[PDB]
Amino acid sequence: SMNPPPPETSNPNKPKRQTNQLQYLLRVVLKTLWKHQFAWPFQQPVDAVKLNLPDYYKIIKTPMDMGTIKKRLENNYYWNAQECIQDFNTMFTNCYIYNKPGDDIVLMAEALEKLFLQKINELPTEE
Repeated sequence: SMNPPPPETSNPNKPKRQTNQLQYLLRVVLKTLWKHQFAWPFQQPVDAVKLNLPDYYKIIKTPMDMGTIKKRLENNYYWNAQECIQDFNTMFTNCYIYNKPGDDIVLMAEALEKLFLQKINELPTEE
């Protein structure tokens, strides 16, 4: 079965802001997770064809991944930090919902989520 259109990363109808929290989400949060040895399954939208997951998009209706988040941050898609934090949490939750609890990919998400939670705990105050 086919992949859906990816989540949007560009929309001139959507109002945008550049804020110090969003800057931190790129410079600290995304960068920390992206360079991790376990980042690779999360660096692009789930490719149900390549990965032979024909039911993935039957089950997962709000897909999200760090490639999309990276584009949203680099291309100033967000208004606030909570939108971006929600995207990360959607990505993790999708992984835990779709995959079996003993899968390596769940351990990988868990390790990335541990770092995410630490960095979000230190989210800078709004300027």
